[PDB]
Formats: sequence, structure tokens, C-alpha cells
Amino acid sequence: TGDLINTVRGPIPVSEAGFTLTHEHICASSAGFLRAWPEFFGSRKALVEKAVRGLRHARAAGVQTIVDVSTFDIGRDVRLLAEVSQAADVHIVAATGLWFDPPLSMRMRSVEELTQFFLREIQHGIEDTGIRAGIIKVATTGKATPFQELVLRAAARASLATGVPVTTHTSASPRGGEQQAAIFESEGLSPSRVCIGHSDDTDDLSYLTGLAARGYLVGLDRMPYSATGLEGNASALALFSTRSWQTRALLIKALIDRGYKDRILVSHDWLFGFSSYVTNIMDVMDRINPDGMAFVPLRVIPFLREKGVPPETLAGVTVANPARFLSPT
Amino acid sequence: TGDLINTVRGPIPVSEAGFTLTHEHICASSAGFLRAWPEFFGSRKALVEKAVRGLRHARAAGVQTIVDVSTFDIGRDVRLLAEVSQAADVHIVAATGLWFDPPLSMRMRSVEELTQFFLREIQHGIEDTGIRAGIIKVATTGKATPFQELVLRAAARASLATGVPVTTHTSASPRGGEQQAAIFESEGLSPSRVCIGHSDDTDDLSYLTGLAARGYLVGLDRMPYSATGLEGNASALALFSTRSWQTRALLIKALIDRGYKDRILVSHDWLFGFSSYVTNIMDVMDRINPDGMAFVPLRVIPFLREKGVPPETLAGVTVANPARFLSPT
Ligand SMILES: [Co+2]
Ligand SMILES: [Co+2]
Ligand SMILES: [Co+2]
Ligand SMILES: [Co+2]
Repeated sequence: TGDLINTVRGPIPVSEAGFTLTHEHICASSAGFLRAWPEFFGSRKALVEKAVRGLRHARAAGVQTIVDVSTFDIGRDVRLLAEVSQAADVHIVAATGLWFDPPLSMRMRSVEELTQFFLREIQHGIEDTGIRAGIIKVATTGKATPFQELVLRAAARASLATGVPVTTHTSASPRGGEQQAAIFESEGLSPSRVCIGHSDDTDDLSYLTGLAARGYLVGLDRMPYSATGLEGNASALALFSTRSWQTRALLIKALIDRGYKDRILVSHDWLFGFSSYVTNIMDVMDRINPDGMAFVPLRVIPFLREKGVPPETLAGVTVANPARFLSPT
Repeated sequence: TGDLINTVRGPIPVSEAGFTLTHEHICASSAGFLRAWPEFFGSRKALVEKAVRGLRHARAAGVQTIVDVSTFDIGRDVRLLAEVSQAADVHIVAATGLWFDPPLSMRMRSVEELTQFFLREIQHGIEDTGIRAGIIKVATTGKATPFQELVLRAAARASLATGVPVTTHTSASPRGGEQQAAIFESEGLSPSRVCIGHSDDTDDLSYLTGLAARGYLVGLDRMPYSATGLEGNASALALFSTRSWQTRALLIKALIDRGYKDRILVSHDWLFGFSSYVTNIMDVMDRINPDGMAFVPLRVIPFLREKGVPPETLAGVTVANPARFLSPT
């Protein structure tokens, strides 16, 4: 009690976040795209309706909060997030930071300038809305580019200044998490403020326990991205692993069994619109995972319980860990 | 009389466009950037004030209309353009198309999809504003990328459907104009609907007369970008030629003297804000060309007249050619 987090609807007590999905998207797009071309998604109204239906389904399954890690360059539309949050009665935490599609006006900026931008979005508000980011999302695409290194440093500095956590996108080994951690540590950022994301890309437990032992949160955040029979579909195959979702879920158990229950964050990296990829990709995705953001509570959590993971441990992973992570510290 | 063009303030008679600068920018930025980070420019209010002062100065010098060739990915803000137009009493024609910083949500699109996007901006309106584009801006960066080829084809198709002209960015030989022309012609687009831009990058008269003889407009559109003593400034040196502005202006005369007065468009490629380049670049630019968008009427036109170019010919270049170009045909 007492700790607060900023959501798209305003401040909430940390203790009310409850079952929280820490890496999700309402819509994965590009800066300005939803405003310029809403008909790409059918209409803005259709997108809202789809997202509200999806979040109500997650809510029915026990999800109380999602962290939308869409940055500026993922085309984050905080007004969209606020509308969907209100209609679905699910809290949404918005993000600042930069992903791997920064436009020239971002790419030309110094570390100091990027720090100011991230701070604006956390402390002042996003655009002219007054809605404040509650997380900082960064990305590397293998070895960090010089610009990506600036982004990571600016993220660390904004975090140090505000207490807001940092969360990352990694490629599937590199293993890019290690270089991210090195940069963060060089800036004096506490590992407990950082989630190294997409860490379920591989089953490298030495890598994962290595990060966890140092205090990092490990984001096992692509839980539903498993499918069979996609070989005649190149674009879909790129998204969905042959590894059964059961295999991804077993990684959660593997980390728990090794003593790292407090260092795990679980999510889907799901979405309700996706313009930064091939046209009609949603059709494929929704057929594979019709449960959307309810997949984790409906399938992953019961599977773990049925494998003998204690209910208290599962609550710790899905409630306590996100609360500790999101609490400005 | 009778012909109309769309401006950011609504339809105007073609005959009221008058002295028109056919390649300019209010602000060269990135999609969503002005909305997300207006303090980069001091404030949105400061940017408006600077632009209004600049356009009033151009207006005082005889400029009645500018064509703002900022696309979606140049961070075109049509509401900004409308505000500045109203305050300065200068017509502004807005653009659709894509320049060389398309985000993923654009890069993933088919020719048919891009055609629909360009048509939306021409026929329906930009974003939710009802303001309709009156030109289509495309760019190649040397040899056209596969995506850039799609953009050029979609531009040709949108032009064929609406009569709105196409205007291009080229690099400094390639000479990239030739490949652009080839693609446009393969789509059945009339050369008289097309301006091959930045054609003053080089003094290659065989190239320029080659295009003009085929019916293309040749955009001599970087008139003020000349300076001396910038060697201790790498970023400024990249923008400003050692060639005196007099040399650029002599190219206009060269084309007139060879019989191509009807195929020339003259502009500055000036701007009042510039976030897609190095910080504080405006300081450099404004010190070099304090006259801004009045440079052409104040310096270039009198220089040509004093070299013996007939006033009627100069009026034809600055009034008749833009009117013919912009008139949907
Ligand atoms: Co990611
Ligand atoms: Co994601
Ligand atoms: Co250009
Ligand atoms: Co330009």
C-alpha cells in the first residue's frame, strides 16, 4: 500500500495492479500511422472494439493490468490506450523509450536529448495528453548499434531520475541481454529496475540464470507464439515457433526450480492490430491463439499448477513480481 | 480561370496561386515528432511564429503560394500548415507520397496499398482534417530500392486517377531522374505531370535538356544553398555548396537560353524547423540565408533580369509554369 503507478487513466495504487502482463501491445504500428491511415485497421472504431473485446476476455480470465510496451516508434497512441482501458476495465501502463524503427528526427539525437525526451514522457506527459509513461522500452537487434547504445544510456538515466523500470527487446541470442546489462551497469542502473525481454527465445538456462542471479528480471514474454503446419506460410512461420507452448511454459518452471521465482516476468507480446508487418497477419495470429491475452491465465498458469508449481509461487510471479518491478524505486 | 487547386485552407482558383515556390517545407521533421516533442523546436508556438514571420517576408517580396512537399514521413503537420497559411496570408499546397524515411508500417505495404493511401490523402483528406493534398512527393536515393519503385508506381497511379502532379527528390547524379522517368513512363504517366527535383544539384545541361525535351519539369529548387567558409563545420558543409548562388541561378538562364523556359520550376527547399538533421542547424542556415523564402524574388529574379532574361519569361517561370503544373490534368 502507498506505492503508486501511472496508468493511461491516471495514478493507481501498486497493490491494485493485481495479475499483470508486463509485455503487451494494443496495436503494433508506427509513429503517426493510426492517425494518417486508420482504415488500414478497418477503422479506428473497429480497432478499439477488437481491443476492448480482447481485454475484457483477459479480464474475465483474471488479468487486471497490462503494460503496453509500444514506444513512440511502435506508433503508441495513448488516447487509444485510454479509451480501451476505460471500456474494458483493465489498467494499462504506457511506455516511453525507443524500439528499432526510430525515424531520422530520433536517430540524429544525442544521449542528453533522448534523456530529455524520455523524461518528458514520464514526468510531464505524452504528447499533449498529460498521460505519463510508467516504463521505458528499449531494443537492440543483436550487437547494439551506436544509436541503440545512446538509447540504452538515456533509458538508464531516465530510470535513475524517476525510478521507473526499463524493459528490453532482445534478438534470439546474441545473447543480446548480456551487452544490454553491461551498458546499464556502466550507467549505475540497478539490475532490479531492468527486465531483459524475449528471454524465452531460447532455452539457455545458463544465460537466463546468469542474468537472474545478477538481479535482472527475465521476460518470458512470447508464451502463445507456438504453432504447427505453417511451412507454406513464410511470414507466419517467422513469428511462431515449432516449440510447443508447453516448452515455453516449462522454462518458467525451470527457473522456479532453480530458485529464481522472484526474477521472472511472464507475458504474451500479443496485440490487436499489427501494421508493422505483413497485411492480414492478424487473421493467422488469431486463428493460432484465439484466447489472445487470456492465454497465460487460461493455459500457462494451470499447466504450471498441474506440474506442481505452488499456487503461492504462481501468484508471486504474476502479481508480486510485476508490482515490485513497476513500483518506482 | 475555372481550374482549382486544393490548399490547406481549401480550394482556390489556379489563377490566384500567382508567384509560387514549388518545393518548400514549413518544417522538415518525422511522422509524429512535432506532436510528441514540440519543445525540440522551442515550442509549437515558437515554430508557428517563426514560419509566419518567414512567410510574411516571402509574401512582402511577392510570393503568393508555396508547395509544402513534406510527406507523412517528413512529419507533415497539416494543422500547422493551415495555421501558418492563415496568419501569413500565403497559400500552402500540402503533399502526399513518401520520402526516404518510411517507417515499417509503410515499408511493408504493396503498390496497391500505397496507391490507396495516396488517394486517401488527395481525395478524402489528410488524417481527420478534410485537408486534401495537391501534390504527390516521392524520393529515390540513387538507384531506386524495390520499395521506392513501389512508391513511384503508386504515385503514378494516384496521379493518373486524380490529375494531381508528382514531384521528386533525386540525389546528385545517379543521375536518378532518368530511372524515375522510366518508371513513370512504364505506368503511362505524362511527363508534364512530373517535376524531377533537385536538378540544380549538378550543371549537367545534357541531362537537364534531355528531361525537359521529353516534357518533364525540371526543379531547380535549392537556390540559396550556397556558402563559403564552412570547412570547420561538417554538417553545415554537407548542405551548402561552394558554388555561388549566382551559379545556380545561371542554370535557370542556361535552360531558358536553350528554349526550355516552359519546363523550369524554381524554389529554395527552405524550412523554418529541421529535426531530421543535426541540432541547431537552423542557426547556421538562417545566418547564411536570412531572407529565407524571399531569396528567390529578392536575389535570383533580379539577377536574371539584370542578365537580360525578359520580365515576361520570368513571370512565365514563377507563375505560369507552377499554375500549369498544379492544375489537376
Ligand atoms: Co520485441
Ligand atoms: Co513487444
Ligand atoms: Co529533397
Ligand atoms: Co525538400
